[PDB]
Amino acid sequence: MAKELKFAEDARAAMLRGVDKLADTVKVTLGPKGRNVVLEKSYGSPLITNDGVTIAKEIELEDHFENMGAKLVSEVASKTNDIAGDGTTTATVLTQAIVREGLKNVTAGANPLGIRRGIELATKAAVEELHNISTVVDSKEAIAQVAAVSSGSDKVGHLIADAMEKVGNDGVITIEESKGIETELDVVEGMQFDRGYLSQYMVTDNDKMEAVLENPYILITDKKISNIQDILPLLEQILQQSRPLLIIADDVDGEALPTLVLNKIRGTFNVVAVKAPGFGDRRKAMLEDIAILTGGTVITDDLGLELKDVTIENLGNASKVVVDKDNTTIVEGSGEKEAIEARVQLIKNQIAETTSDFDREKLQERLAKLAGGVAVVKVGAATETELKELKLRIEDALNATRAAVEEGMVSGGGTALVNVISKVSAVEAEGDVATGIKIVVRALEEPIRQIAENAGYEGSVIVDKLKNVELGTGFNAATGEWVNMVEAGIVDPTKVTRSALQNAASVSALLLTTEAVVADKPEP
Amino acid sequence: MAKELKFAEDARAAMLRGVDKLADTVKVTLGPKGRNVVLEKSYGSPLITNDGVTIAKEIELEDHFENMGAKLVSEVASKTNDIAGDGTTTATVLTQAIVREGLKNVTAGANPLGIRRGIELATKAAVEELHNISTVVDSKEAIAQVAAVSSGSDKVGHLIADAMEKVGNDGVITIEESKGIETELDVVEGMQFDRGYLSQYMVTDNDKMEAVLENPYILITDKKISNIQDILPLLEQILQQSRPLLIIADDVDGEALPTLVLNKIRGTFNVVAVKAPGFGDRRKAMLEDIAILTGGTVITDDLGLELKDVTIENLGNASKVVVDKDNTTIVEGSGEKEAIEARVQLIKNQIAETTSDFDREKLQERLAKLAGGVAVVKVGAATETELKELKLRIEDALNATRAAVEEGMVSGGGTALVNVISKVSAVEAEGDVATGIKIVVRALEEPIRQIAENAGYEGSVIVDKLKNVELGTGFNAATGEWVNMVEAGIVDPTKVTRSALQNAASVSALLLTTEAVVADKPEP
Amino acid sequence: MAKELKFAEDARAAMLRGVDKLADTVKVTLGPKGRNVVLEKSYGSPLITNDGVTIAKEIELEDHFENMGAKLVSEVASKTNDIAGDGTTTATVLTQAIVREGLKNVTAGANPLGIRRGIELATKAAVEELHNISTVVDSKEAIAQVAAVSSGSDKVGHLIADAMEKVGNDGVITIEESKGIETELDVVEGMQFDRGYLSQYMVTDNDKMEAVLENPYILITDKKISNIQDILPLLEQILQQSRPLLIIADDVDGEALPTLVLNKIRGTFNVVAVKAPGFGDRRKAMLEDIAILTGGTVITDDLGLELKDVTIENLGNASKVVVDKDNTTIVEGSGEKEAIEARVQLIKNQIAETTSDFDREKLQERLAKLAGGVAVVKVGAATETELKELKLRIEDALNATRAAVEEGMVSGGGTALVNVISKVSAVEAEGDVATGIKIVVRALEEPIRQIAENAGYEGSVIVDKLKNVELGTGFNAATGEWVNMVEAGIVDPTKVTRSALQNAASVSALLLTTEAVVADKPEP
Repeated sequence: MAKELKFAEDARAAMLRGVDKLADTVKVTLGPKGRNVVLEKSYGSPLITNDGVTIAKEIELEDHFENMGAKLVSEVASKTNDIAGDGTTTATVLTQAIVREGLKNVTAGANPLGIRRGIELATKAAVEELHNISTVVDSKEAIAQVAAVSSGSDKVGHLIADAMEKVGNDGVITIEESKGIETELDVVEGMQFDRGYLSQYMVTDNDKMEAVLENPYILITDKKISNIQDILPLLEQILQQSRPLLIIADDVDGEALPTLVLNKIRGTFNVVAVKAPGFGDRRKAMLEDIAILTGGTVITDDLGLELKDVTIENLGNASKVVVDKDNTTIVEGSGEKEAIEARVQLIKNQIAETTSDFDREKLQERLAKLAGGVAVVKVGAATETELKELKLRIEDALNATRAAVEEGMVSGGGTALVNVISKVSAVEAEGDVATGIKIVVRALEEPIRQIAENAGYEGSVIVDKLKNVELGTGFNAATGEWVNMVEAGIVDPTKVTRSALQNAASVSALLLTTEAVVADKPEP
Repeated sequence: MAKELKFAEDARAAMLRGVDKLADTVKVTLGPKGRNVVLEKSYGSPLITNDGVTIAKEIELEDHFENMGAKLVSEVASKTNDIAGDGTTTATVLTQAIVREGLKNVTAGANPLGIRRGIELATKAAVEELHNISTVVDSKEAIAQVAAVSSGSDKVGHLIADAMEKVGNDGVITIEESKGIETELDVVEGMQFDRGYLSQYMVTDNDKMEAVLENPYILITDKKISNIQDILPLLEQILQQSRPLLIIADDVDGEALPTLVLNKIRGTFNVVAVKAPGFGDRRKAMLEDIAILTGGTVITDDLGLELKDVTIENLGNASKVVVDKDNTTIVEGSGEKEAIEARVQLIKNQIAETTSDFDREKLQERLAKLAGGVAVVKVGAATETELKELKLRIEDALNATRAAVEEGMVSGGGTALVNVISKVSAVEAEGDVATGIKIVVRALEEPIRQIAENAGYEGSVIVDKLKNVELGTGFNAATGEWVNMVEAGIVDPTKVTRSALQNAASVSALLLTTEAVVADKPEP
Repeated sequence: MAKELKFAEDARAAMLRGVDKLADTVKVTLGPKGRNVVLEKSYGSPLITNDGVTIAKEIELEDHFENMGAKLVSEVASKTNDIAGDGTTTATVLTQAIVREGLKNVTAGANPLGIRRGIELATKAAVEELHNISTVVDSKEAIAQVAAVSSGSDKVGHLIADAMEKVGNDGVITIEESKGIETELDVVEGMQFDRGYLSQYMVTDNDKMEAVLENPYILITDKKISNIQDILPLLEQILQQSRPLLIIADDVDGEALPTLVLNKIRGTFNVVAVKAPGFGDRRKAMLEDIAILTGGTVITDDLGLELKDVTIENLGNASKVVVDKDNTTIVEGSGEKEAIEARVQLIKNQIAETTSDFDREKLQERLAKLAGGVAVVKVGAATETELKELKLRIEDALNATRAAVEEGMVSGGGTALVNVISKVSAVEAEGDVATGIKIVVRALEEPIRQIAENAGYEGSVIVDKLKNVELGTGFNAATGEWVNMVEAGIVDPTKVTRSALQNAASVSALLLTTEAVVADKPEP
């Protein structure tokens, strides 16, 4: 339909207006003393919240180009909200500041390519400095402490520590609702592999986006399922059994996939299909591993098994299966322990025999995935409200604990961002590169200044005082006192800050170089 | 509907406005330092890209005459984007420049026929000069290097070199996804002939526009298939076998073609029908060759075989068949090797016996197609993302390698275009012919000047300096340094540049002679 | 619905505005150096062409009166485009000039009836002069030369010459596509009669408007077919045979005609019904002749044959049947040669015996149709594109050859039109008759002046110089040199020019006498 071709600064002017609208709507919630924002709802009472990501999601502007800006910044925050729950806001603030100042500089010449180069150099230096100064969190006590912060109650610290120790750093930890009143930790045989659902229609938990199956049947095959006729007898058998079905195949497409989607939507079948992990000869390796764990059989042409000949017996079984957008987790497979042990010993022998470091690494991955098991946290509480609150509290606690385990811990409240200003200013450059360096140097003060302003303190005073205090001492927005953030517990994961900075810098660089904007004309 | 007939100059003014809008949207992406353009999408996040052809495709203007200009220039770029991926942009820039300056000159008299004559003469001289100065690429090492540039990784160079040698210059090379982690080259018995699909509805790969069939049945016949009843028993047999079907007939039309199209759309039948290559007595020659290669039988009235009497046995078989818009490729035919060898020997005897150079050439074409085989590149990589990236990287690398093989290699970055300015200026003409010669001379500087401007350098300075430096030395837009393009690897295929220039000149000549524009009046 | 009655001059003013719009859109393509015009299309790329008839067909104006003038002039061009392909444009230019100058003269008095009388007298004198000065084309060598001009390649000249000698001047010549690479001429037994199809729905070749049947069944009967039930058994028999059916009857109407039209549209039956040539006892004469030539039997009440009793055996057969809007052609009838010879001898005896010159002429027509046969030109070429181009080239070459054979050859490029100016000016008249004579004298210069202007030369200078040069020497628009058009090959058929002049004069006379225009009021 009719386009609204626009070039030069006016396109960028509209881009900036949209980004400014979104930033003014979002940034007011930044910091512990953030203020609350009211969002409209079609039905029921309106929702009042200070959660940044929800507000950013709800934003949609009438002006097409401002809508472009809003959607762009929202997609930036999308890459970051996955870890923790605060990295989806700092990125927006940094993007707004960088875009505004860069546009102002570009208006007066200042070849945009030099600005982008300087921004990239400053961001790289800042990331290097952040990885330089950090409290490495690797001790068991520190890991338990981080599991005991955020919400983390107190027991979650020890629970996460023990589960982590039992399954390792990369071991799978699962959270369940115990029917009792006590929260318990269990380690069972399970499999998680990086294969999400083929479609969102078969998601069981819309809020968690995850697909949850309880005591499901598991279909294991290396073949491609493009025809629904190949599985109709098995579908009828499972419908007779009235149990959920998990499908692990090379690919499910064609007419079978829409048919299964329609059946799931209508509730006829509680079926989930995911792609088979691994490729080539490797795929059959952990296909056989899954078959051993679940007690099922891999349906492959090598064994002479056909899809139409698959019965209930050949299907794998497990207590619970969780499928997210990218990974599928199996809990308490029904296969024999001795067979799993024999497979583990075979993989160990292969590792001791293989000479390729790549093949050894793949076999080690299979061995660790098979032998580490799955940590199960059966949360128990007196009331369903208490159980749900504890579940939510444990979820983000585990996420933050893992994030701290991988990268580390740094000063919270944006203090880390200012602490790296000196190193960025130390970067040597000339011309537009130096201009972009100064741009980033100025913009890096935005989070702390905004947090100070939201609490009513003067931002500039806070920035100036922070630039002249000892490293590790920042500003406590809650109390207005200058204390040790590490001692005061105002700590943020290194990964969150660095990811927000990287995303904001990259997207600001992309936007600053935009020259022509193509958008649909509003319909009269 | 109602028309809005418009004549004289302001019609050309509207055409120029449309072309200017399209060029201002496209040309900003020209060159290595091209800037990004944002395109709106109906669903999902907007796409940001610097790919010229996609942006040109997405452009649609509300003004009918400006829409006319946009569609014209887009159809021009259509004839050029087939080879490489950059010739679809320079053509637009040259077209805009020529049209603008020619319109300005025509406004002051300057009989347009003389302008068209001068433009054609200048373009012919420029093409001759481009064919004159060129680094001929025929050595195996140079071919491997050209296959090792663009993306070309490094292994693709040797892989393309070896397949290029094994199948010859015109030999068919195919790219496949190996299930393993290594990319391998294979030469098998195959057949590619210039016969595309009869319709776009049975296209299996929409992105590649190609029709892909895996282990399909092949129907070989010289008869015309206008009735679906003639093939219903065979259709039912193949549906029972649930395999793809390839139809090679003189012509499939009437009611059978829409029926097959509907069946393919509904997914009932994976059938593709193409015309039989060759005509007269010749057609049966490669028909029999295809039957021998695939193990099938040609259904012809000479042999007493009827379409309704065709069984599964008489059908040809192959591992894979690829059908593009214009050609159909057969991979790993199931016919006997000895029969193919006997056919090859028969064709060789015919060649040694035939006295007509035309008939000898046709027999040589058949012999080369039968004996050269098909090069199969089974791409292997660790991940599907890696496999797809490698596949895409190999595709354009092969295309550019072939383009360099046929024509040659010249200086990239538009340096070749400036290098031929002197020869064009040396062409003698008078009056409007000389005016058109000057028009082309002035316009030939547009690509390099635009590239310099996109990188922030002054275009006029770069043009003037380039006109006075030694041949083979140009401007590196990436670094801003005057180096050897051949040594620095800034090289472009001769075919791309010459095709872009020819298309731009022809279309500009057609547009400059326009006198009256008939357009659909907008509905109030 | 509602009318918008308008009288007096503004009605004529709108007539003139519409005619001027159409003329300004068309005339720019006149002459060898014509400029191109852009036409909109609903789907696909817009079509750019300089073909006048297509552009005139595509024009449709919003103003009801201007659409009035456009439709009128288009219907004028309709009567002229049949012969050659250029007479559809000169007529429009002449009409525009005459209408404009006549309207201006009528505005100042000048009783329109006198203007019409003067226009008719001038046109009659011009036609007489054109028939006076002309190069009569009757020699075989000249006929071959004219067959060797236009496109005419070179072989088409001799081919058309030999076919024309073999079949005579009025003999039927047919063009076919040979499966080989060589074009061949064949003379076979055939039949063409002035009876077109009963409706356009059974037209097989939409582009050529002709109905083409290959090896069809021929129904020959003198009865009137108004009931579809009379032919249902034969229809079922032919459907079993799956062959085309040709129906030759007195008249096909009632319910049978819509039923056959629906069957042909649905593709159930490839049936074409045409009226029987001749009337009274004469109709049965060439009905029996067709039966003899095709081997069929005439279904008539005299023989006691009923329509429901017609079998496949009684149907005539031929290799090919071509049915245009006005004539039906039969190729290679299956009847016995001896029976045809006996019929020919009977007709010759009747001719030698008949005493009525009218009856003798009719019998001679039958004899010539039976004995002259049909020339078949089997065009052969290497590629289908070459075959189609050669077919199109032969078509117009044959048309122009016939046109020159009947009338003759005169100077092309409008030189003949100026060459007759003196004779028209020599016509004596007074008052408005003399005014119309001057009108035609002035308007006759329009084509040459327009052609000169399109090539950039001053029209008035060309006209003045042409009026003072020797007869037979005109202006070559391609080169701008005054050469002998006959020697230079710039020759146009006499029939085309005279027909264009007659049509333009007649329609201009009709329009100049208009006083009231009733038009449909635009819907608000």
